[PDB]
Amino acid sequence: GASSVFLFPPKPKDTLMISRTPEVTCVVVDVSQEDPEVQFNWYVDGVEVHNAKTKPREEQFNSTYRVVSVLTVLHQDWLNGKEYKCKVSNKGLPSSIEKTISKAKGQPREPQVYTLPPSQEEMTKNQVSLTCLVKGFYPSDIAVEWESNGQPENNYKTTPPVLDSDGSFFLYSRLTVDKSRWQEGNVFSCSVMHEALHNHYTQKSLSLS
Amino acid sequence: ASSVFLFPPKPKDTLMISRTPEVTCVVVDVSQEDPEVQFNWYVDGVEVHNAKTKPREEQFNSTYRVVSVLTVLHQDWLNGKEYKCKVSNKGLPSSIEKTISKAKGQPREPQVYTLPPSQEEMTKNQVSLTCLVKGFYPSDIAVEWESNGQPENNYKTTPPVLDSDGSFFLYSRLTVDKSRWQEGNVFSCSVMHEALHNHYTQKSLSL
Ligand SMILES: *[C@@H]1O[C@H](CO[C@@H]2O[C@@H](C)[C@@H](O)[C@@H](O)[C@@H]2O)[C@@H](O[C@@H]2O[C@H](CO)[C@@H](O[C@@H]3O[C@H](CO[C@H]4O[C@H](CO)[C@@H](O)[C@H](O)[C@@H]4O[C@@H]4O[C@H](CO)[C@@H](O[C@@H]5O[C@H](CO)[C@H](O)[C@H](O)[C@H]5O)[C@H](O)[C@H]4NC(C)=O)[C@@H](O)[C@H](O[C@H]4O[C@H](CO)[C@@H](O)[C@H](O)[C@@H]4O[C@@H]4O[C@H](CO)[C@@H](O)[C@H](O)[C@H]4NC(C)=O)[C@@H]3O)[C@H](O)[C@H]2NC(C)=O)[C@H](O)[C@H]1NC(C)=O
Ligand SMILES: *[C@@H]1O[C@H](CO[C@@H]2O[C@@H](C)[C@@H](O)[C@@H](O)[C@@H]2O)[C@@H](O[C@@H]2O[C@H](CO)[C@@H](O[C@@H]3O[C@H](CO[C@H]4O[C@H](CO)[C@@H](O)[C@H](O)[C@@H]4O[C@@H]4O[C@H](CO)[C@@H](O[C@@H]5O[C@H](CO)[C@H](O)[C@H](O)[C@H]5O)[C@H](O)[C@H]4NC(C)=O)[C@@H](O)[C@H](O[C@H]4O[C@H](CO)[C@@H](O)[C@H](O)[C@@H]4O[C@@H]4O[C@H](CO)[C@@H](O)[C@H](O)[C@H]4NC(C)=O)[C@@H]3O)[C@H](O)[C@H]2NC(C)=O)[C@H](O)[C@H]1NC(C)=O
Repeated sequence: GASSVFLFPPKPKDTLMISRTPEVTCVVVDVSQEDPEVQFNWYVDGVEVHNAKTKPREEQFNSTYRVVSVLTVLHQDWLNGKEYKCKVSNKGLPSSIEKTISKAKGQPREPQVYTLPPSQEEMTKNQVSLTCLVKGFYPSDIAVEWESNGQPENNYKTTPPVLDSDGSFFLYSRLTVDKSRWQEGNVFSCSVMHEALHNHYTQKSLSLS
Repeated sequence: ASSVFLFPPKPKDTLMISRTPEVTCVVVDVSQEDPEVQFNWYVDGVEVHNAKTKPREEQFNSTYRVVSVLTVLHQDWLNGKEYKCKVSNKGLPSSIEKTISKAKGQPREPQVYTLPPSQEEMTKNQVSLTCLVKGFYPSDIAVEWESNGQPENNYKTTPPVLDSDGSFFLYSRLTVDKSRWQEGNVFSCSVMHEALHNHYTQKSLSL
């Protein structure tokens, strides 16, 4: 049953800051009530590690169980491309299913980050859009946030990365703000976190001309 | 089971009275010895027989693929009728059904804005012209670029992204030589969507 194990990477922001906790997550679905205990062995570059935390089976609303195992990884190990392998078995049975994941391969490329004010036509509205164009980046793992006056501005949404013709990625993030706050000269800033940035972070600010 | 896919009509087809929208049922991983793949088609549960099915074509992995196309009425798709494909093999009992319809909900008009390149990008040989399309529902949309009446090809568009208010937005990025932008050429983003007048709007961008 190999189409029922899924292995997920850490969130981009978690791998870029050593104070955060990046985790690789091995999920087993379609677990039967007649299945003996689900068991996990984890390996980093083929060497077994023992710090994973496995949660008890959780029943889903389709008469199956789901079992999750979570492994904390060393930021540097993930970014250096180490391979993470989850081996799933049932207690007292011999067979197993194995899944592997690692960061995408290829030379990392630094994102270029541009901020764009609202279209003049949008200035007629009650709220305006501030746009952050992030391009030229590789791999696609990236985090984008906005702030103003120290505080996180959370009325924003960000597109998934999109693959460009030269093999790098781009995306846009759109922050929506009251026109009054923009008209008043408030400074807004787009922060971007990516492994190929110096100190893994950059920011670009934008305010009324 | 996972080997059948059912695709919606193209955004432009449902929106132009001159075009013909259709839904497309596709079956893959069809073994060489498999009996004839058959299709039954239903519109809101009612069987229809006007579909047109194409014979099995081999793929690089030595499996086969079969395709059935059903023409749909514009109003049927736009009114939210459900299209069901039922795939089976001649003389065998099982069947696999897939259904598709337009997302339900009050349609909402796309607000379309064009943005010039960032001043910081102006130092490069090529620059980015941006078209923001937001506030639209459902997500079916077509976005194109032109200059001086003529289609431009060097652009990429993000998929529609679900916004916190339940509508969608996207961005389209047209890459042009710095010299063409500085020459004062006029660029235009065009958007087709059901909640636009004439189903079409165009916004210009120039220096
Ligand atoms: C019974 O129910 C269960 C449970 O479902 C739930 O309950 C039922 C009752 C319904 O209510 C249902 O709606 C509920 O969701 C069913 O279980 C599901 O089983 C299917 C398979 O049958 C699984 O399908 C895969 O989904 C993957 C994506 O999963 C994520 O996204 C969906 C939403 O889009 C979420 O619902 C999932 O939970 C996953 O969400 C992610 O979860 C991660 C782990 O927790 C999160 O990461 C962690 O997050 C924490 C913070 O929270 C930390 O940050 C950690 O550091 C971090 O690790 C992550 O953030 C979160 N994301 C989101 C967006 O929420 C698909 O990737 C996968 O597709 C692959 O495989 C397909 C083949 O099946 C193939 O078609 C795809 O192309 C893709 O193939 C892969 O492609 C890549 C490259 O393209 C290759 O490299 C791969 O090799 C290749 N793999 C292949 C080919 O195998 C599947 O579609 C589904 O995930 C699972 N749901 C849950 C909740 O577990 C079950 O099926 C039901 N049984 C029945 C009906 O019989
Ligand atoms: C053997 O080979 C064959 C052939 O593949 C080719 O050869 C091999 C060797 C490879 O090199 C391969 O790269 C080659 O392409 C393999 O066949 C493939 O099989 C996989 C499954 O394993 C199929 O994957 C699904 O793809 C869906 C999208 O497919 C489209 O987009 C891809 C681009 O990546 C194209 O390749 C496809 O052709 C599809 O393209 C679309 O085609 C439509 C009709 O042909 C077009 O619409 C029509 O267009 C015409 C134009 O002439 C008219 O305008 C008509 O009016 C119009 O209707 C359409 O434009 C076109 N799109 C584009 C972009 O061009 C995925 O959607 C799908 O994912 C879903 O399903 C997964 C499993 O069920 C699931 O895990 C996913 O999460 C996802 O789930 C769905 O999600 C949506 C929303 O996200 C929900 O709405 C659904 O409910 C939900 N379903 C669920 C949950 O069940 C699949 O990943 C692949 O399409 C197929 N290729 C081809 C060419 O058919 C075969 O697998 C090989 N065998 C092996 C390896 O063993």
